[PDB]
Amino acid sequence: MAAAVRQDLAQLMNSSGSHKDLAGKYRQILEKAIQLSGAEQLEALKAFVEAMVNENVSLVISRQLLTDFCTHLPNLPDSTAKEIYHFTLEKIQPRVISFEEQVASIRQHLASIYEKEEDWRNAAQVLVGIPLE
Repeated sequence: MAAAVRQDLAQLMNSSGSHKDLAGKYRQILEKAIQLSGAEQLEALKAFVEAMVNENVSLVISRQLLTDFCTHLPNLPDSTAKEIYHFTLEKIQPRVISFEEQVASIRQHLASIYEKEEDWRNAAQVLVGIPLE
């Protein structure tokens, strides 16, 4: 069902309702993305992340749901968590000045999946990228 995710996210990109009307609808598609299974889940989340970083989707919507997105990936296995995390860190890279609270929390969960699987190199290199000071 990875064809009604790009459909529903597209129409809400330009609406005429308040933040409660739109942020409530967008988080309902996060349900449609996470509930998928196999290799069909893997592309529906990529549709969700590109819509948030989009310039046609407001900044009040982008910092609200990428917070909820970052805590829905500790649920999934280490094969899908690491796949989707690296997708979220190079679509937020074009505008890394805006979502630094997301870039901080996303890169921390990524370094834990690395170290777990005997990766003592790339876990560190991701924490270097976190713009602390």
